[PDB]
Amino acid sequence: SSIKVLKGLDAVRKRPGMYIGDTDDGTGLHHMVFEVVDNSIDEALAGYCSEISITIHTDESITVRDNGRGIPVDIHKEEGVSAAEVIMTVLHAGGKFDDNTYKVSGGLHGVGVSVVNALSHELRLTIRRHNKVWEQVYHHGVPQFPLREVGETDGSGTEVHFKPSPETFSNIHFSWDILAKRIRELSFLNSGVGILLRDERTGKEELFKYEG
Ligand SMILES: CO[C@@H]1[C@@H](OC(N)=O)[C@@H](O)[C@H](Oc2ccc3c(O)c(NC(=O)c4ccc(O)c(CC=C(C)C)c4)c(=O)oc3c2C)OC1(C)C
Repeated sequence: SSIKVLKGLDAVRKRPGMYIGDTDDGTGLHHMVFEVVDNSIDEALAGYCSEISITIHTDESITVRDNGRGIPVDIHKEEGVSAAEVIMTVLHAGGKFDDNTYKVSGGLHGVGVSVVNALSHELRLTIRRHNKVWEQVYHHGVPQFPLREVGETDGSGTEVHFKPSPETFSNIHFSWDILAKRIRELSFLNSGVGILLRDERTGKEELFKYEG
C-alpha cells in the first residue's frame, strides 16, 4: 500500500505538465495556488468557511489558510494513516476521477491537492479541528512523519504552506497580478467569503470580500 502511494506521487513528478499544466510559463505554478484555494472555496460552498488567506513568502513559498472544518484527522484501518494524509498523498482519494464532470471545475481539482504536494519540495499541513492542532510535513509528497497532535486551539480550519519544487518548475516567481485577478473573481463568485492576499516580498496586501 505504501509503495503504491509513493509510485503515484512519483508518476506526478515524472509528468507534472499532465497534472498541473505548463511548468515554465507560470501557468502550472499559479495553478498550484489555485488548486489549494479551490479546496478552501469548496469549504465555503459547503457552509463552513468564511475567511481564506493566501500569503506569498519571500522564498516564493505560499501559505493558504482557511477557517473551515479542518481536513479530517482520524486514522483509517485500511491505509493505517490519518484521513488527511490520504487526501494529501492519493489522487482523487476515496473516489473515482470523474470523466463526466471535470469540464466544470477543471481536471486539476478532479485529481486534487495531492498534485500540489507531489510538486512541492516541502509542504507543511496544519489542521485546527476539535480544539486540536495537527501537523504533517511532506517532501515531494512523501510524509516525514504521521500527522501529529502539536497543540490546542479554539479555531478550526486548514493551513497549507508549500514550496514549489525547482526540479519541476522553472522561474519560480509568483505574480501578484495573476493571483489578485483570480482571487477577485473567486470573491465575486463566492459572496460573503473574505479572501486576503498578502505579498511579504513587497508588503502589498488586499482583502477581497463581495457582499452582493
Ligand atoms: C484538501 O482537503 C479538502 C478540504 O480542503 C479544505 N481546505 O478544507 C475541503 O475542500 C473538503 O473538506 C472536507 C470534505 C468533507 C468533509 C466531511 O464530510 C466531514 N464530515 C465528517 O463528519 C467526517 C469525519 C471524519 C472523516 O474521516 C470524514 C471523511 C474524511 C474526508 C472526506 C477527508 C468525514 C468533515 O468533517 O470534514 C470534511 C472536510 C473538511 O475536501 C477535502 C478534504 C478534500
